[PDB]
Amino acid sequence: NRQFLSLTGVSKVQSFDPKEILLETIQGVLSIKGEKLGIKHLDLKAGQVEVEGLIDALVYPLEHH
Amino acid sequence: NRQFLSLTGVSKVQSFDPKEILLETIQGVLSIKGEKLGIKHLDLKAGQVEVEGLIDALVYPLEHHHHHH
Repeated sequence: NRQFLSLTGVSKVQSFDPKEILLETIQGVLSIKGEKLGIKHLDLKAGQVEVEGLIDALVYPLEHH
Repeated sequence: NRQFLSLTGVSKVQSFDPKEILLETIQGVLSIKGEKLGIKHLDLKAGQVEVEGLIDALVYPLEHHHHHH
C-alpha cells in the first residue's frame, strides 16, 4: 500500500523520520504521518519535494489542528 | 503561490470544485481546499492524480460527515 506524494511550494523540511515528515510551505506546516516514510527527492530551488511510504494522515496547516 | 500536488493510490474523485477536491484513497478521503484548484491528471489504472492551484488546507482522513454523499 505504498504511496508516492509530490508537492511544490515547499520552503523547508522541518524534520523527517520514517513515522513523520514535517514540511514548511505557504500557509504553514504540513504533517505527513505513517510508517516506512522516506524522502525520495528534494529541490528547494524549485520548492519541490517527493515522499514515499505508508501514509496514515496528512494535516495542513498543522497549526489549525 | 500556485502549487502542484500529485498522489498515487487514488481510487476515485468523489467531487471537484475550484475550491475543494475530495479524493478517495487508501485510508479514506483526502480533502484539498483552496482556490483556483484544478485536476490536471487522473489515471485510475495507475491510481495517479495530479492537482494544481492555491492550496489552503489538506485533511486526511476526512471526517465521514464531510464526504460528498
